[PDB]
Amino acid sequence: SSFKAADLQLEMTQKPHKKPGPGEPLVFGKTFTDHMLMVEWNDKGWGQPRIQPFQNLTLHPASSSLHYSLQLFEGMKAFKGKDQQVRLFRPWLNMDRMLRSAMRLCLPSFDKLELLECIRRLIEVDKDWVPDAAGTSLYVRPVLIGNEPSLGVSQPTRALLFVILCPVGAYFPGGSVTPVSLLADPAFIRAWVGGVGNYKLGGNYGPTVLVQQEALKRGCEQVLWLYGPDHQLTEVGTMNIFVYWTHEDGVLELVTPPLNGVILPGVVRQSLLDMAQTWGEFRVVERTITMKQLLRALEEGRVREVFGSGTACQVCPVHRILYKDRNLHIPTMENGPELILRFQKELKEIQYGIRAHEWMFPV
Amino acid sequence: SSFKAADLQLEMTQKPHKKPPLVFGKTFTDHMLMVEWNDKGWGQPRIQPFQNLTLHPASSSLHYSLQLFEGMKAFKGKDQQVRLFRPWLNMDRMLRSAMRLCLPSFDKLELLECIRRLIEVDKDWVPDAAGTSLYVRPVLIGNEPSLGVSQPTRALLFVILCPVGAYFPGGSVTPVSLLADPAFIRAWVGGVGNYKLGGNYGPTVLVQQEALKRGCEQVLWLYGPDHQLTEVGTMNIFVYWTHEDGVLELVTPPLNGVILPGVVRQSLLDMAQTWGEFRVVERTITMKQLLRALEEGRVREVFGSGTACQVCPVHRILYKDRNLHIPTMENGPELILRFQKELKEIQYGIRAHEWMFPV
Ligand SMILES: Cc1c(C(=O)Nc2ccccc2CC(=O)O)sc2nc[nH]c(=O)c12
Ligand SMILES: Cc1c(C(=O)Nc2ccccc2CC(=O)O)sc2nc[nH]c(=O)c12
Ligand SMILES: *Cc1c(COP(=O)(O)O)cnc(C)c1O
Ligand SMILES: *Cc1c(COP(=O)(O)O)cnc(C)c1O
Ligand SMILES: [Cl-]
Ligand SMILES: [Cl-]
Ligand SMILES: [Cl-]
Ligand SMILES: [Cl-]
Repeated sequence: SSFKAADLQLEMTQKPHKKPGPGEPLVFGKTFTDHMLMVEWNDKGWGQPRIQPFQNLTLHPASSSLHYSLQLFEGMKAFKGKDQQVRLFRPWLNMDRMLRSAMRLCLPSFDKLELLECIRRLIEVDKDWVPDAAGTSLYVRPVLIGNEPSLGVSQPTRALLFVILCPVGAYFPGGSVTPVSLLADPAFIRAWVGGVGNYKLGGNYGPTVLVQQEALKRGCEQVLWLYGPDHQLTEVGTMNIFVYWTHEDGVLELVTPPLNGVILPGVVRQSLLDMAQTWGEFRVVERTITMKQLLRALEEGRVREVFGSGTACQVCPVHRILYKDRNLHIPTMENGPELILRFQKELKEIQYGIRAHEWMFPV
Repeated sequence: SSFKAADLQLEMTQKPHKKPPLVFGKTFTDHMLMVEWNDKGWGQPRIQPFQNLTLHPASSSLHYSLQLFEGMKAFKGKDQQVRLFRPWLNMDRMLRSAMRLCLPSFDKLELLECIRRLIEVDKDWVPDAAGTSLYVRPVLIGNEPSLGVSQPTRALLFVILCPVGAYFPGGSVTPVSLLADPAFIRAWVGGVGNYKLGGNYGPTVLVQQEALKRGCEQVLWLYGPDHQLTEVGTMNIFVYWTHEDGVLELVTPPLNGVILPGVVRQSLLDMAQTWGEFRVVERTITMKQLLRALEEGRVREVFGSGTACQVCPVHRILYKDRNLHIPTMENGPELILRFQKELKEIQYGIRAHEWMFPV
């Protein structure tokens, strides 16, 4: 059985460090809060969870986390409203995803609600680290790793679950959408049907570093991940992809690829579908999108906006795709971008507690 | 640039562990190699007592799988002399893996010499009973304390050693049965299956469990709509058969992106080519080709190759819920035994060979 929040052990720090100031620009992900969550698993089950001072991990050099990538992570944001209340965005969905990732790598199960409560308690302890300036947030990074001291390629009998926290400044410095250019080269494949691209596993990210460098060398900012003989658009970098257009049947539509194995089921992605479906103003579908369809829609002036979704920026416009040595101008910014702006506005209102919503989990 | 073996620092253990049954991969020797890389380049390499790693919780090795490894064996002959099998090839492969993950390059011969010195320090750990060896596990990991999905500015290269028992205890070769289900995919063209990266292995644990549930020891990894045979577990696959053109041949899949280029694999090709007794070819092999050849009695032996076992016969493949009998063992298995014997004689120093690197 799972670790329990009722069993939480707490150790407050004695060497708190300076919090970064809002005036200094932060590169993402290098500054951490004072405490962390740690829980250890062995064949007899989970130990008691603990909130402890941020500190190093001590791992056996044969730890399967480091040899066979028995590792997975999550990523979600907590937001502090003007009322000073801290709230997590739809964290239940992150817990569901984390558990699915754990089962895929034969890592131990845990109770999703017990972990969520332990994370709440951690953020509570480090509440002062949650910034409240516009467009700022606290990024929460749960990790589960195998930790068997053995070179056998096997299900581990030991594991570690920890959570660390990282305050974040504004993704769009200035407070306004900045479009990105994408390299679409079918030679690079992020994930395959039957593979593990639909789980947030460490192994899906390391191989992308070189491909992202290649995008930069070709004058693009991010990678448009193509899949199959028909060059399906799957994801943009570490963002889910959305296209807002009049479809071939003449109907105004928001489409994003379906969860058929090569798509990471984004929490923001699900939220944009939920939100747009609720409005009931245009068709909202999950369907494959091909480069042939995009090329045709662009030539016929049917595309309004293309954008990525994710925790990192919420919604990110795309203005250009480099495909088969040709630049495709995507007219997103010449169309408002109305839908992008609307999503950003309504997400912000929910996230910073301007309007109450069941999507927000209060800390 | 590179760390230099000339700068190697040695610190001997003050708490030596009692030496050695042996389940693979759980027993380690007294010392390890460690080298750190940061913005000032590579530090000096050190041999230190076996000990835990201390890693920042944001270390990119644990979040984005910036990790790769190697595996090679040292063997102790009757002359008590220890020798590594074709280690230059492992160094070449390690460097290819490092470049693929944007990890720092190093000089292959400098690493090789540091590894030689490590094994030398722990030489009494190398067993000398029949079929036994010392397994050498170099690892290179990213070590940036950042959640950015980026090329690291810090890294760690370490090497640990395991004594290993006989793969076929008692000497008799025993075949493996395979589950062949196209639902499972190990790697894809445009992926990273041809590098020895940690990320390729974690995902196979659940698949292997499913094979065992279906009463099979290992996974036959199929690829493409034509069900190309790619690998057997973590072994390269060979088929010894009379081909459709009437010619007796040894075939293994080509290095087209989904095949990890094994050192033993390359060695079997080299050895068979040297014999000049039958055709040796790298060619795609499909399940339909295999089924036809089996129906027509053209298959002699099917086997996997790898550092773990050198060679391992296959006698059964479960495909589309049907058991395919592979007549490997009924055929000796003559070729498998021949490869096994020659490799053994080379590895334990019974016959001189440039493939062996003395420690
Ligand atoms: C969260 C985040 C970044 C990131 O790399 N995230 C990430 C990491 C691994 C896999 C997927 C993702 C995608 C995701 O968080 O949406 S870069 C970044 N820049 C500014 N502000 C942010 O909040 C931020
Ligand atoms: C080396 C080894 C094993 C292993 O799992 N190795 C391995 C690990 C990760 C990727 C590929 C491989 C394949 C390879 O070493 O040939 S299991 C095993 N059992 C008995 N004796 C051994 O020497 C042995
Ligand atoms: C994390 C991630 C996303 C976005 O998921 P959110 O839950 O919306 O932050 C999209 N694609 C990939 C490949 C990812 O790793
Ligand atoms: C390590 C490995 C092999 C065998 O390589 P050798 O260098 O012969 O030990 C084969 N296939 C895969 C997938 C591997 O990881
Ligand atoms: Cl899914
Ligand atoms: Cl060689
Ligand atoms: Cl190759
Ligand atoms: Cl062996």
